[PDB]
Amino acid sequence: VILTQLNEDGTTSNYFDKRKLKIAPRSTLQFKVGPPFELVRDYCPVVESHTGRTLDLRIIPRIDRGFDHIDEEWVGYKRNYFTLVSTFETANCDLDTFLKSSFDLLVGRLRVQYFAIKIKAKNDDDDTEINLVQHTAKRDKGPQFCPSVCPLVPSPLPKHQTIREASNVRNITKMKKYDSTFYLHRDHVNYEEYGVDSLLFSYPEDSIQKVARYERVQFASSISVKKPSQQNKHFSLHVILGAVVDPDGIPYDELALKNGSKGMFVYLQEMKTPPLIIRGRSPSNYASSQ
DNA sequence: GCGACACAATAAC
DNA sequence: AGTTATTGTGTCGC
Repeated sequence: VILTQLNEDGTTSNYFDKRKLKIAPRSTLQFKVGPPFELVRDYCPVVESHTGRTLDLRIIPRIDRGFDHIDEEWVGYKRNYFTLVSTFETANCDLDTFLKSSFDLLVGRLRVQYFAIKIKAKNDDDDTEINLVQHTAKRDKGPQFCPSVCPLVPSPLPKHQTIREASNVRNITKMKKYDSTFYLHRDHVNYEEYGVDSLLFSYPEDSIQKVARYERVQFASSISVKKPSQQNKHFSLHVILGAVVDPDGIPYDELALKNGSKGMFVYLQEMKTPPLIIRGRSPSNYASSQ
């Protein structure tokens, strides 16, 4: 009924089929590590301004809620939240040096303003994009939005337990204790240590995330989860690391920039999950039906 | 099959 | 040692 796997940090992931077993909404059993991600490809090279050294980049993503491993499939529920977190790392550059440096795209050099992550959902069989929606904790009593592009600086990915612990914090004292895990406050650095051209100072806002945390995410309510044959559709979640540049023939999305003008999110690397099954609202997907 | 509202279990405090 | 928050899901009604 419950299959248990040990996570990297010693917590457990407890996989169960909601067709057979109903567990409380806030049970720790709802938190579990989802499918592993795989490299799709690398795109535009990034080099340091003077040294010319190529920046080695790696997305570090994890799903922490919403997916179960059931008979060799990864299964989510349309009605329910998932959590997808990601950082990135730069194997050949420590953070403190990285923030003081400047970087160009090798396309022919475009200056990188900042690094960012976005997520997408796709039909894994035909590459069609599928809309994602997010809620606040207030859900229907608050706004709905689509996942946004998240400026980030490189950081290790927090342990599964840390994401759990930080999922619904309001208390100021606890917020302070997790602050350094999730944010860099540029307004707190010594500005005298940085050149005008430094990467840190081309980030759009003073509060800079170290971790992209997409919580309370769902596939759009209008998604069809079955093919016409009644076979399950296969979906995939994608994480894309990009460099944002000033647009003043390679893969990129347009981006509503800080100063209002046109911006360019130039793809650097992309990872995705293996195929995912999503169970719809049908009564037969729930243990209540039995 | 979807938007909306309802209920209720365990976290958060 | 209480109250309020969050979220899986039951149900309504079109």
